[PDB]
Amino acid sequence: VDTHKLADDVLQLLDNRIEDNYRVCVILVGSPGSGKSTIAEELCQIINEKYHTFLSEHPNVIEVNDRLKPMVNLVDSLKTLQPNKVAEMIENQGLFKDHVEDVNFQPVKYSAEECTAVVARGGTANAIRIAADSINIAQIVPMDGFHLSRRCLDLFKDPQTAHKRRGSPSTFDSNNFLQLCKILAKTSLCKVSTSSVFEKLSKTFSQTIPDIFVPGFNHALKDPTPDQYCISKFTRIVILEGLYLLYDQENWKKIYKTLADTGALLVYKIDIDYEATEERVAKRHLQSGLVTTIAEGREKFRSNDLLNGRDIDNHLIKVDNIVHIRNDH
Ligand SMILES: [Hg+2]
Ligand SMILES: [Hg+2]
Ligand SMILES: [Hg+2]
Ligand SMILES: [Hg+2]
Repeated sequence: VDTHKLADDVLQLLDNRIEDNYRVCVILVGSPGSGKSTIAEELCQIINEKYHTFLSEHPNVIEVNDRLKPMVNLVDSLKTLQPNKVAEMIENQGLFKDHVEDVNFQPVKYSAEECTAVVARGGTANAIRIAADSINIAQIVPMDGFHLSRRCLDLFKDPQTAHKRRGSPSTFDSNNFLQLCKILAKTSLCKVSTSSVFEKLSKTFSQTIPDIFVPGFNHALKDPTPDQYCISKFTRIVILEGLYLLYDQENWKKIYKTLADTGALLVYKIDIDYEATEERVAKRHLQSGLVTTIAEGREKFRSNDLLNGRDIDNHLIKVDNIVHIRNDH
């Protein structure tokens, strides 16, 4: 895949929607070992570098507007987790014991300067937080930070599974990820003599957009960690990468439409080279200690449809704007 070409297409859409959308979103889907993480990172870096180069010769072009307007209310539609219930959750290690597997549990908010926390069935571990060369216009949102915590998985009606199948669609707080998408769509659909996309974006930043903090995944602690990625008023391009962003079940299915309805979405799905990916994933399992030999790793890859990508393909939502890309080496 030509990442510079991707960057060009992203900038083209942002420019086309400059007066209609505050930010553009990019969905990048791929099975384990497809390279979605790295592609997202490179795409992001390329865009920010181009912007920094632009600022070099347009030093004071940045302007923040809407100085006399109120902050966009992102979670007014959510019910407030009353103080008593907040304490209970915290007392219960930041979890909602009776809703860990409830995909219909609606996200709730509460005051955590003022900071608003938004949590769903995964509890505080997957909380989204909203506040009130240095300037980057692109940010990535890995789906990994929404992985349910290990302690959360211990509450599953069947603890044995969940852990054994950690990484399946049901082991992520899809409720809160969808909520992040609704928040992003709301910030995108806010009221927003040159042809330069960077010039246009530089003059249209808005003071009404709050900082949004999203969880990340700590590969060392084997659990999600708070505020690893910040999406601020300066973020005009959000690159979301993950396994289930185009999955046709439960809350995942609502992701595409939620972001597609902004009219500012680019969608990419990685088509893998089976052999190379099989080897890549087998090696990860070996390095991670999950298996004792590469052969055992290859076997797990072949027999687990969550690993070989068969599940993602079988459940790919039927839409006409998914651009399939290759990431061969
Ligand atoms: Hg995996
Ligand atoms: Hg759980
Ligand atoms: Hg808005
Ligand atoms: Hg920030």
